[PDB]
Amino acid sequence: MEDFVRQCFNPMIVELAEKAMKEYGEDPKIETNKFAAICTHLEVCFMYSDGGSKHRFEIIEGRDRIMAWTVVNSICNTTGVEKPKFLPDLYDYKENRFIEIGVTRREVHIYYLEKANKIKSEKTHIHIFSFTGEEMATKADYTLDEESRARIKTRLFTIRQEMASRSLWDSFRQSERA
Ligand SMILES: Cc1cn([C@H]2C[C@H](O)[C@@H](COP(=O)(O)O)O2)c(=O)[nH]c1=O
Ligand SMILES: [Mn+2]
Ligand SMILES: [Mn+2]
Repeated sequence: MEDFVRQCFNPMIVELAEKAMKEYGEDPKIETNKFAAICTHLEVCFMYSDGGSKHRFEIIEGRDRIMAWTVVNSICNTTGVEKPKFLPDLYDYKENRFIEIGVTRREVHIYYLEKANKIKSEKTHIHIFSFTGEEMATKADYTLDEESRARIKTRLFTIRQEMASRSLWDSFRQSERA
């Protein structure tokens, strides 16, 4: 699994993921499924941000904490949007709302409710993806065009397929907890 991550994700993504885990006191070489989940999530976030107009999205995930909240607070101050309690993943300039992205090894609906329950904030939009082609977004508003979405969904299947061809999928798939 460690070798899989290092081969399938780019070095920038792998460095951010390694850093995030170490910040929690976890070793990417040991909690290898979490390493892969974090990389996959980061990758999805970057793809989503590249999926509309140039400049449509501000990326929040992947920034250090200080720069993250600088972006968030600056956005809230300039748009008067409500200040979220937790850092979201992106801001959508066109819709004027924060986005929370989830990638799940379980099922799209359960993860959606878990995110909803954490968020509280009425405004932050939630969009969940799975590795089996499903998606789920607040008020069935999927934000991006279906071709952008299809590229994310396809990339996640392609990850799943690679993990399975290395016999990594079964363990990965059962590693996410409520
Ligand atoms: C906020 C947070 C996320 N994560 C992981 C869970 C997900 O795989 C990934 C992204 O989280 P997010 O979906 O809340 O943006 O980071 C942690 O391990 N610890 C944390 O404190
Ligand atoms: Mn995040
Ligand atoms: Mn997220």
